Amino acid sequence: GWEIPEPYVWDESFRVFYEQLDEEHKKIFKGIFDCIRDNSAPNLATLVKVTTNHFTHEEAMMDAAKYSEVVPHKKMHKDFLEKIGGLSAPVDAKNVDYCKEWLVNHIKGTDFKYKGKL
Ligand SMILES: [Cl-]
Ligand SMILES: [Cl-]
Repeated sequence: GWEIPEPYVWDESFRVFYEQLDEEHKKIFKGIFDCIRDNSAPNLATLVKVTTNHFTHEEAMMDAAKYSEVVPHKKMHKDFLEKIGGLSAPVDAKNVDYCKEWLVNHIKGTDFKYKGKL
């Protein structure tokens, strides 16, 4: 899989060139970064909030564009929200690692497929 940033921050290799989606990706990196350093019930819920908002938006753009790989992508999103929606603070190290991995892998292995398509 792709390199997990340490510190856990977005960098330009994750860019999709759709400004609001890129800004959304930057806030999910920051949401996980904050849960790592302050593994609190508010930060977990903020993470769930910013990830649900991003997924609704990215799906709206894929549907508007009639992007034909939207259906497996939506399933990826649904499963992730179900997993982080089911967590409670403090999130254990396995699940923090899962989240760090999932974001990196999701943007470069799946969100990258819509580059120039939305
Ligand atoms: Cl890379
Ligand atoms: Cl095209």
